[PDB]
Amino acid sequence: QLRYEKFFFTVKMTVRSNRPFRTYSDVAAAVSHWDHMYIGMAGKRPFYKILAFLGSSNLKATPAQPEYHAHCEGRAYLPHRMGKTPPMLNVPEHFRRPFNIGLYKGTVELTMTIYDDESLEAAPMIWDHFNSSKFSDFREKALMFGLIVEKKASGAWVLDSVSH
Repeated sequence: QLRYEKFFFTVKMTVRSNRPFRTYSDVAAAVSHWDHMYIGMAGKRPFYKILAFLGSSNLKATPAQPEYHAHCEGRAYLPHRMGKTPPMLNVPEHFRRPFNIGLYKGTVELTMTIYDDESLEAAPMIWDHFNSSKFSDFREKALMFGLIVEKKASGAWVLDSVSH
């Protein structure tokens, strides 16, 4: 049941916090609120989770109240075992929710797009966009977003399933 979904993706993220996050763990805890009362395309949720995770890894504090931004775009393959994925249309969805994780509270705003790519031309593995994927603990970080990843034979991470 192992598959490789090829897709185009765009993720625009803005995180607003009362104070600067001290660790990536804080950033992940906040960004993972993006799909609280989720009403987006069910079939796309696993992928959006990945994109939110990716965006969170590339958030940068706006030059010179703290605000963070990330914008990531491209094509990639995703190895997973969630079964055949329903067709994915190029229809942008928006997710704007609040978060309160202790010392930090604010909001996360994500506009994402993901739709099937048939280009059949060389496309990198989504995981390769994650610098943190080169370590075994990438597992723990992915789980912060409700993602269960595992590395099969010959390395390479595979999205086994969503935790919920």
